[PDB]
Amino acid sequence: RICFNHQSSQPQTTKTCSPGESSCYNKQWSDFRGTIIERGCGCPTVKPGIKLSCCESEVCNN
Repeated sequence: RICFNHQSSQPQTTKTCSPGESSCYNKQWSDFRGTIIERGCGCPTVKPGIKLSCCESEVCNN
């Protein structure tokens, strides 16, 4: 599995996930700084007030 791992609108970067990892994630939240979009490997645990979208296909978390 290969996922995008860049933040919000910075230039696109990818990451090779560790063996057996099948998902990619896209997290989104706002803080005092702005609207943040985090991307990477896996499907992390759902935490209050943060939007989480998980997908299982190559570079699916744009």
